[PDB]
Amino acid sequence: TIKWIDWVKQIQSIAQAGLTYSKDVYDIERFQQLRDISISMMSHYTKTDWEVVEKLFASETGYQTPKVDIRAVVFQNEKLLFVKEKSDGKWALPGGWADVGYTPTEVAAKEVFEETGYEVDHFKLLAIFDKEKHQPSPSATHVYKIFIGCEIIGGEKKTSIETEEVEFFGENELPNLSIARNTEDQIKEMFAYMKDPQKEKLID
Amino acid sequence: TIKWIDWVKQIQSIAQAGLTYSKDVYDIERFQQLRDISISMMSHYTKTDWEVVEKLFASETGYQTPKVDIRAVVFQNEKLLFVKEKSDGKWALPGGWADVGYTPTEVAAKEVFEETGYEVDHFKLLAIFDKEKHQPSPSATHVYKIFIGCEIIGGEKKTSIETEEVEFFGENELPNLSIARNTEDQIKEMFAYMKDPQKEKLID
Ligand SMILES: [Gd+3]
Ligand SMILES: [Gd+3]
Ligand SMILES: [Gd+3]
Repeated sequence: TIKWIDWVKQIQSIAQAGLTYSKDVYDIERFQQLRDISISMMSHYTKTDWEVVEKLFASETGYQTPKVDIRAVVFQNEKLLFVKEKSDGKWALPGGWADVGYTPTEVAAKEVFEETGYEVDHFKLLAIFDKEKHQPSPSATHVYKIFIGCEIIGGEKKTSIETEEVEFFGENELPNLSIARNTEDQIKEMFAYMKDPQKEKLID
Repeated sequence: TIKWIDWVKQIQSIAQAGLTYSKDVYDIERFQQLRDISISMMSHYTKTDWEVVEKLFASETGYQTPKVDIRAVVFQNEKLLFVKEKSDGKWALPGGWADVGYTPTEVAAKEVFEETGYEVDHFKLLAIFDKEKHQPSPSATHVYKIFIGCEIIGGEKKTSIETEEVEFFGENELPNLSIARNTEDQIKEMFAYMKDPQKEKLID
């Protein structure tokens, strides 16, 4: 069983919350002890160095919420824009982690420019999917995925020698998907939005 | 040797002291959470250890994104559901930070219930606002604010311990708004979603 992952995540989150909001020196202290126990459990049951765990799992200030992933949904002539990335050799919509300081649409703009060379605007909110519901894997965190539609208003598509790396793909010729970044049904949903742009915008 | 046993004992031992001693309702709610979980972990078989999940942190870098706030938009008879927390005697839609382990709609449901006693369903994605763009509050915290409409289907009007008053207000009679949790303009746009259910979703 790996139910423990969720329990430990909950414990740390509540300890993190306590440390942010408690104003009582003795309870703040209790929360801190509680945070350290959670690091120790995590460190032991993943076989990961304590300080590494503290960094990656318990170094955040303020209340703990899921993290934000942005995916940009760009159509040219009925085909959807994908990028293949280093690790997988598998294809994903342009996007990534949402940066502090940047609005959801700004992250979408930056990631499209960076990953594809295209310049985008006229943004549409299309869906928010829960990562843990749609592409589950044992994970220390929890991820919300915002899909934002964009129109190409400029720039130009990246070029790549000997490797295909940025293409548009049609509904019946989808490439090998990076499931962690987008599931098949998530992609399908964007085509359903394509064929009927006024439909229910999905939220998990 | 099975190390999870004594870690869970400490968690309960500490959370037990926490809820015996603390006179802060928020801290109390946190320690009761921690007591529940430890109990839920205790009830498992005490001779079995947890599956080790190595490389749980192999993929992750500790990357930080903006936090997530969820606001529920609930209309009864053309009036919008507001909640008054004590601190400042000010009014906000049911909502709050999203928690690890919950989908966005699960958050909205959970906070409506806790704060008001109502059961909601029939979720509809309305808007994602960037917090820094609408209600700059001197803290450093970057927050994405998801507005999710939904409908009462059951429950009971129940005033909790964190909440002084639960009331619905029409567009021309808005209470003194907690600007931090919701601006007057965001409230206005929510009313425009009611008038026109095909209004374009706002996204910063
Ligand atoms: Gd990327
Ligand atoms: Gd509460
Ligand atoms: Gd609240």
